[PDB]
Amino acid sequence: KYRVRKNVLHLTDTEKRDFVRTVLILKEKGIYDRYIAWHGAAGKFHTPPGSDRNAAHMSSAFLPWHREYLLRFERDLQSINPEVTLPYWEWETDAQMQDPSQSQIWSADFMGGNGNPIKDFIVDTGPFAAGRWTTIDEQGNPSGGLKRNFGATKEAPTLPTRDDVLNALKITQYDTPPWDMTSQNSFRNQLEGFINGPQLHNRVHRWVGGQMGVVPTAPNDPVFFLHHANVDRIWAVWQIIHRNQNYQPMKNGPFGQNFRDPMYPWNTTPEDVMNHRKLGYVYDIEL
Amino acid sequence: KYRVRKNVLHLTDTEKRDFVRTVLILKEKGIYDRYIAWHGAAGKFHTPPGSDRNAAHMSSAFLPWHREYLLRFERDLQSINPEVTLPYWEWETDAQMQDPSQSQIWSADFMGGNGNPIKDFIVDTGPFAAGRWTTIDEQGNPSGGLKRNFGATKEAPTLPTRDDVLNALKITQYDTPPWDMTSQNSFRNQLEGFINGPQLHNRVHRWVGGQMGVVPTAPNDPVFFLHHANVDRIWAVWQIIHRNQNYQPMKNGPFGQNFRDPMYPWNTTPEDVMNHRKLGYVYDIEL
Ligand SMILES: O=C(c1ccc([N+](=O)[O-])cc1[N+](=O)[O-])N1CCN(Cc2ccc(F)cc2)CC1
Ligand SMILES: [Cu+2]
Ligand SMILES: [Cu+2]
Ligand SMILES: [Cu+2]
Ligand SMILES: [Cu+2]
Repeated sequence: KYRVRKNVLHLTDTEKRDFVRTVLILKEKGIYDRYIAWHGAAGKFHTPPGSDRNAAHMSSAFLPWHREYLLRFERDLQSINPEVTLPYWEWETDAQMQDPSQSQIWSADFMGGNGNPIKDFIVDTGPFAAGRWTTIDEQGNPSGGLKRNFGATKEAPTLPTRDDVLNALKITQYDTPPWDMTSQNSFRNQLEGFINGPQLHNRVHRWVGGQMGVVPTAPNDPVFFLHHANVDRIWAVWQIIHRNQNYQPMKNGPFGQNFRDPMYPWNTTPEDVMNHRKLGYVYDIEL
Repeated sequence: KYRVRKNVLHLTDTEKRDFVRTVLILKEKGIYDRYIAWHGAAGKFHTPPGSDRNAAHMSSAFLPWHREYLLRFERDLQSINPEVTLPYWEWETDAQMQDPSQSQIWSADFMGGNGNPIKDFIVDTGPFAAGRWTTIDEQGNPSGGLKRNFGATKEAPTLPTRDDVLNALKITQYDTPPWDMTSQNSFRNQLEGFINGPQLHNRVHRWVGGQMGVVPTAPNDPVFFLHHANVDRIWAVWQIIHRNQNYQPMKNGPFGQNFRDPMYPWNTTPEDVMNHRKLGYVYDIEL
């Protein structure tokens, strides 16, 4: 509750400079690659084997998994600089624009801009451009740099709207059986974006394009953490609103999806991260 | 120093039966799959990206990684049954036999025998035969059944001998630059088996064949843990003989390979597992 997580647009020049630097330091030390691998490993860990659910996606563990994912990442950031916290990308407001690519987040001093159509949509601006930022493929091998391609998809030509977020907050149940892609009246599945998908979370990924468009390689783009910090923020809001609601399933769900099951690749359970304030951080809007 | 890890041949019928049962329970609960996944994930985590080294193999972290791997596995076993400890397969003694496939470890009450050449070398004996034991492929997706094919390879027609083990114990340096499969005068690289390979560890894998012949799917066969318990024992013996020696490199090696680097996919460092007795276990021969 002492660490404040701010909106990217509400950041100071010095703050944006310290975050980027810290990320570059984590990358240089080899720590950043662990998060790309963790995410890719979880996406291939099905619960149970044979089903389309995995440890991190298309299931109830989606939200607590990524919350633990961000928590570990933020702790690594502060090991370098204790004053640095993980910002979030409030994409629902950027959607109000006719061209979200003009947002301050895509400036050369933070995340960098859109991909270059002359270089197969390779990002050539910002601190994460090809030449300063190395990317790895689905196999853990070097891939030749970051790619982006804003709204060039038919399924996701736009970013999710504030109404879309608000409509998701209307849901009462955290999740519903069979705890997967087809869960109805489920806040989790709604926020993830499979209900008339791609929506919300899934839509943001498809909108950015490049590595962000594919599960095993999405964390290659630093904006991935800013995006999921917003998803985590939206979840935290839901938990505040429906304070009487709790996680599901509590039991009788697939192993790795229940309230007290370890989340691969970790031993962390959804219960351990159910209360974000207990984790030692808070979002600016809560103040 | 209280948990004793015994030789498979020195196990009682009741012991061999309780170990198998505990493994089957871990499989049913979905915990076993986490170890297959952990092992596969580490094999694709290169240190650094681009090199042929990975977090668990072909590098200095090879021995401490698998020790942590076995340690975690053993603790999960005891969560089910506190009387169960991880046995080890003294294959160097089985090599003295005139038919290693007739060893008691391959009996129907423990691991089961060789595969069936009429069923594509599927294993049809023991508690881990097709129909009672499900396996997954390199992608984390379900496969047919456990397979074995003893010494049908030209590179590894035999099991490694005591002479090979002793010769490996003669090495003074734990590891040498460039810390990989080509490292010379290295105990790690020697025990792993890249020196005039396949030898020792690598040879055992290729000798067993089937899933054990391929790294990402090797843990599908329960004998994987018995095999690596012997490897951990040999290392423990080496550490006992060479008590003044330590891990290498201490620093300036690839990230994930140094003495105090976290070993993907965990936060555990080689130092955390450098002393097997401090971990709370001991091998029977140390008594
Ligand atoms: O575009 C989609 C989408 C849309 C529809 C379906 N579907 O119906 O199967 C499946 C997917 N998908 O890729 O999972 N997505 C965008 C990419 N994204 C990858 C991703 C998601 C969450 C992360 F933290 C990291 C990466 C995952 C979801
Ligand atoms: Cu994800
Ligand atoms: Cu995502
Ligand atoms: Cu291994
Ligand atoms: Cu091995």
